[PDB]
Amino acid sequence: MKNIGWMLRQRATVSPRLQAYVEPSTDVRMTYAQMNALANRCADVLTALGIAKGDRVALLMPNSVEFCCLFYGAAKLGAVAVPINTRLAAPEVSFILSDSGSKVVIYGAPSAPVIDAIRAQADPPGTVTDWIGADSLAERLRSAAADEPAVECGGDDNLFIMYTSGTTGHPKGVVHTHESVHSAASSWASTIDVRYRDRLLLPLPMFHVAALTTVIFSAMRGVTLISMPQFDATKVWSLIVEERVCIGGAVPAILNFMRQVPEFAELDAPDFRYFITGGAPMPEALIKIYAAKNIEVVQGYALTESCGGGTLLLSEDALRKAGSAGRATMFTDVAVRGDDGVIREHGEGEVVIKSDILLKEYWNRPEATRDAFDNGWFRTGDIGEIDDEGYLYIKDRL
Ligand SMILES: CCCCCCCCCCC[C@@H](O)NS(=O)(=O)OC[C@H]1O[C@@H](n2cnc3c(N)ncnc32)[C@H](O)[C@@H]1O
Repeated sequence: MKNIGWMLRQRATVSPRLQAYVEPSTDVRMTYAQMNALANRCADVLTALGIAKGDRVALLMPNSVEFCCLFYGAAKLGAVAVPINTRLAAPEVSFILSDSGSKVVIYGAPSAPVIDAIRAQADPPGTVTDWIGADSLAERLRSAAADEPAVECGGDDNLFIMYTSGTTGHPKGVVHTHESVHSAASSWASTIDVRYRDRLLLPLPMFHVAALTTVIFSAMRGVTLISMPQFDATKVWSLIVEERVCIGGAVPAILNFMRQVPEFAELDAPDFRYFITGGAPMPEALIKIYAAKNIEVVQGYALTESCGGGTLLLSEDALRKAGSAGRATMFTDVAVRGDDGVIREHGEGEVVIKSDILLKEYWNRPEATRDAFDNGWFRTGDIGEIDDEGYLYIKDRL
């Protein structure tokens, strides 16, 4: 069986001295050997905190090496990580904590006021036994052992619970296993043009499924993650050039706001090849602007339930199929479910997905889980059309 945590170790075996995590703003630089060593300390810390295989560990903190190492460490233990959106208010964070039955919460200094509010409320999440802030994590990690854990786990064992974007009415925990995450990161590494030793810019919050899949897929391919904790458009370009970024993740808005700053006018980053985007189509204009600087753009379509995987639109078809979500990526099949309940490869209907990247279930939501599955196919709830060329077009929501 595959184990996301073991994979980090294996990467540290293959490329021990390869730069794995680069964070300028904080001057935090680490090789894969060091990152894997930090995860082991993280695993030791969690164990002493009473975390056992299956147990949930909440992570409320800014992007950081600690975040990645904590879930990687959790992965080696068979524990389940619950990364939480840091823009969330106390009552919502509290909801996620009790719904997930998290027993340990690791939080950053910026989230202290949120953790304090929850702890002062009437009826705080009963399952939480420890609230570990930045200071305590530092203290604990310092006396932590760096030994490699020895726990047979992985495969279909839970690894993460990602709660569906804020609200739409039904906030649910999306549970992914080592296999579904492995398959997703595998899908990405096999679909987009990623290369060993490439340097990739991650400006997205690490609680986001796409971002999570990015740090994991980076370890799998042996990519140097370039971290920009809090996106800042006044520094993003110099980071791209000074750190010799080859690939960058972003949303259409960011890119449109980025080709505006002064630094853009005469940008000269030889190493930078393309941006990956999703969540909204890319305006033919915004594309051409970037095509100008010889910068390519790949656009994808995915959900939390698909672990950030799904369809993708290669640059070459950006204008030819502008307004399209692309085609199915490696290791994943996409089609449409009619009103007759019949699934077809072409035509309009509800976009359905069949791949190993799919969630195991909705955390403690039996009915929702069974209603999202139809003979192996996951119903996205999105209406769309697939043309004879096999390109997907996202319409309204079912
Ligand atoms: C192999 C590499 C794959 C790279 C995939 C990058 C995906 C970036 C977006 C991730 C979205 C994922 O996080 N799910 S979600 O919780 O954010 O929301 C999912 C919903 O967002 C919408 N929705 C996502 N992408 C789109 C879209 N490209 N075009 C119209 N709509 C969309 C659609 O309603 C979908 O059901």
